[PDB]
Amino acid sequence: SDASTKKLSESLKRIGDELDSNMELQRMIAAVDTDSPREVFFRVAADMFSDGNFNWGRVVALFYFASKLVLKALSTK
Amino acid sequence: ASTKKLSESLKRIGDELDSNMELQRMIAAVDTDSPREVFFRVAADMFSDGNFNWGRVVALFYFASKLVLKALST
Repeated sequence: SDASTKKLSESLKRIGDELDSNMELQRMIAAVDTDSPREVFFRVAADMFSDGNFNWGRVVALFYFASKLVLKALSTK
Repeated sequence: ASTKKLSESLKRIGDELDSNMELQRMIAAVDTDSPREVFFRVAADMFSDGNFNWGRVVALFYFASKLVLKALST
């Protein structure tokens, strides 16, 4: 069990670090300024299906981006 | 960068993850018939180098739900 279990947790580590250090994500988190809230969320979520190529990568990318931004806004208000 | 550019960016970053990890096979090779145990094993192997960050949390929470999903089928 243990070598397969380590491969996975290493991989899980690489994924979180990649998201934490991705500069495109950090750029996008530093520049998004709209008035339509849940609206833009639904917009961005639909394009992730619109091509029919929905996959776990896109889920975690949008969840990370959505929740990082929720916490940064909560940082103030 | 706007809603199309945002969309474009997450799709690209998400397909890079999908094409470069092979995550589903890796979740599959651990003992899915014993989720609590592997989960605690995996959360500790992760947070073992001291570098906790929001990225890893999202990764574990994805894995957790995939794990209980796949647990509910053996």
